[PDB]
Amino acid sequence: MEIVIRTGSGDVRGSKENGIAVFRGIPYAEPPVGAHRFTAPRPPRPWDGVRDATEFSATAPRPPYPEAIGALLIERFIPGDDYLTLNVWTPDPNAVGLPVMVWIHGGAFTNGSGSEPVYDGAAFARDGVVFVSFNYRLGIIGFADLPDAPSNRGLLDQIAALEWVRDNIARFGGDPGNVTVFGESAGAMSVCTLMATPRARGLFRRAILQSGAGNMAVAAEDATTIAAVIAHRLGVEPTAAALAHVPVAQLLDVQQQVAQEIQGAPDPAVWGERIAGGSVLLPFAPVIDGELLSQRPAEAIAGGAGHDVDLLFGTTTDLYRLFLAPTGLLPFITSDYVTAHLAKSGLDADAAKAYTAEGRGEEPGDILASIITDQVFRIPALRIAESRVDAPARTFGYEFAWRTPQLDGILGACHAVELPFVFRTLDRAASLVGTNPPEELAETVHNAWVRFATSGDPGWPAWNPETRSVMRFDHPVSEMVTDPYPATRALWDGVPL
Ligand SMILES: O=C(OCCO)c1ccc(C(=O)OCCO)cc1
Repeated sequence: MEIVIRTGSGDVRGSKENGIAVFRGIPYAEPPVGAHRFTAPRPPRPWDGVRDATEFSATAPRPPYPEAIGALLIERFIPGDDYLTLNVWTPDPNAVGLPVMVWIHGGAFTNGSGSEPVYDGAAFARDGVVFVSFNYRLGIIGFADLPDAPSNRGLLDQIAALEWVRDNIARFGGDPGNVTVFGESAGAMSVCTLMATPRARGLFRRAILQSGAGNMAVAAEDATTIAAVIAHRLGVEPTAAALAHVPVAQLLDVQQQVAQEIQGAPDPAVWGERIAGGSVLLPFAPVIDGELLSQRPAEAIAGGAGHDVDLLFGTTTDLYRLFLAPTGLLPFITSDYVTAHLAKSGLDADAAKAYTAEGRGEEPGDILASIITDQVFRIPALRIAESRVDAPARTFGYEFAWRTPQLDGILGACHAVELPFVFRTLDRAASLVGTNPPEELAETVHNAWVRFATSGDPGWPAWNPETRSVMRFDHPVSEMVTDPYPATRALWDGVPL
């Protein structure tokens, strides 16, 4: 059972059970406590002897998901301060040059962890892939911009963990030259951010963007506003020097309140006109700080960032229904609301018709959901694929179309449902995908992910702007499709950002 591997910071003890060596809670950065909430991740103190790497470590401080989301997306909080840790699954640490997959969890930069059961790496290890997951700093601590703190610590954490992988994964049987980094949404947007970040150079050879693209950044001045509001509500200065002492429950509380206010209609008196106008999608997304992130990841990618990196990208067909549907309130959304929403992107009311004509929404709420799926995920994802037309690296796309049965099927192929199929952790995600999700689909998606990590090819035709081909994952039939939803797609050609 017990298996001991040398890391850069000293020896770790995992456990091999059934030809899988599992290491949990390998620290890649010192506990980011107090002032170190907001410092660059520090190499862990290089211990002598054997540190236990058998239990998942603490996870980053996060608020609960909203009641709606949270019933579907059941997080596993692990208390503690020492959460800048990573987990490795390998079939054999003595293996030569196994594909390494580094998982960057999503959760809108405020939630999630590497260690959520659904992100279990065993299924990747069983297929000859070294799997790495890890926690990175979230929310205020991870990403709120402060004048006296390096920006985007959660991003610096991701780099640190990817650098850990670079420096250590060979001792867990992995090829540091064959690292596929992958993430869901905020994790995928992170990947996009990393492609745009000098400090991530060469840290991954391939990327799987699962329902996340290069549009999730906060302008510096909006991050400054967010930090200021956070601070005013904490009765302290908008500085790391101040926030280093706020009890995390009060950080999270104010953080949570910022998240909801930005998710809703932000008061312009509180937030300024930009943020009230919607300049901020996610308020704790990486800040365009100028150094780590000189520009929005989409523009960097449009200019060739990550073009040397093989890309498997995709979205869930009904992604945003996760956020609009599970409270039973989709039917109350109105056409004029969709029209006003369309108008924010300079689209006329009748753009909604294209959604209806393409099976993407009978009622306004259905359309809004699809519109938002397009605006924040599918079109940004496609803009990345389009930017890579001349990239030396390969681009493959997918659409996760399997509709979850939960809540009478109201969710469709909503956000996150592809996670347990990717990880073959379907029995850990029944709150989201129900009790009897098709395991064949899990095998299919997972093997494609394994194939992509292994060779840069998921096993289906490459995505190009000619045919815009993607693997439409569903059950019983996952089959290639071409240029899915072209009319709604063509709606966004001139839409800013
Ligand atoms: O809709 C989103 O942002 C637009 C704001 O209006 C959104 C972004 C990221 C995530 C995420 O990281 O989900 C992964 C959960 O495992 C979820 C939702």
